[PDB]
Amino acid sequence: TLPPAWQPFLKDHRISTFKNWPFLEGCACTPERMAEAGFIHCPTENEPDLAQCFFCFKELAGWEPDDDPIEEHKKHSSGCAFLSVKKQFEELTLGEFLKLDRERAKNKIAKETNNKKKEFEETAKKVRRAIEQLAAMD
Amino acid sequence: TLPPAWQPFLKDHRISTFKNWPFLEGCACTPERMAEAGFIHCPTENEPDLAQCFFCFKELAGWEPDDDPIEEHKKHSSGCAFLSVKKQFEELTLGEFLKLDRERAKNKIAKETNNKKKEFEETAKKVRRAIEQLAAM
Ligand SMILES: [Zn+2]
Ligand SMILES: [Zn+2]
Repeated sequence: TLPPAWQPFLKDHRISTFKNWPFLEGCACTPERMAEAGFIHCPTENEPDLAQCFFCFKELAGWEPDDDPIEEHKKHSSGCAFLSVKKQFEELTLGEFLKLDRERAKNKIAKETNNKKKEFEETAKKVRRAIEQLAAMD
Repeated sequence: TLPPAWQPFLKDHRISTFKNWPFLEGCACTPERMAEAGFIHCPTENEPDLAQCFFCFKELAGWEPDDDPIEEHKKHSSGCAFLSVKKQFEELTLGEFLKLDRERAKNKIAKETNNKKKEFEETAKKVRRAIEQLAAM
């Protein structure tokens, strides 16, 4: 078997992350198809259909039965390298594989960074408003 | 950033295991050379030059400066699959790699087994002698 950190590169693992996925036989966005497109299922109490690309970290919910996950991935995250990987996992060279895993580690940092920015800016607006209000109480 | 279990497949890791190795520049069995041939350094108080193939688990000590580790590996463990791997690590496919790692896992078991056999036979010798000594009476 393989290290936990790398399991998501495996289609079978990705599929196994969907336990109560609602869209099964009859639907375009099945687990096989969500997984082939790179998604993991990471449902919340608030969004029980939330999926994430394991590679670029894009999150999507609001899935409908006729939705094609490849098309949707390609719409919301056109830059994602995974969409270029033509080869099956075992046909990859370790060099190719390690190269992918560095891009994924960069994409993860970028996601954490872009989050911290947003939270920072929300905080900064509160503090600015609070000080503005006090200068005004005048 | 690779899993501890798999590091020994990397030449630079293998070299790093040689800290107190006596045969350095000028010698045929340097760390670069020991490492290229598959060896890790696993010295004991009793055998400070003990080296082991990471892949087939063969152990060798009694190293001399003109010794070529590939030639020694071939001589004592001719069956070892690692001696066939012509490609650099990164040029391997994951399939090829996973295939190698299963063979290594089998080799390890076989060695644990060949150890347990030897310990068993040593214990049996002791018991035999003990019964012999008493029966002399
Ligand atoms: Zn993606
Ligand atoms: Zn060997």
